[PDB]
Amino acid sequence: WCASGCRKKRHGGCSC
Repeated sequence: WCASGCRKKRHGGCSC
């Protein structure tokens, strides 16, 4: 789960 339903990444962050 990421902010604003963003996409997860290998680094662990979220892509928006």
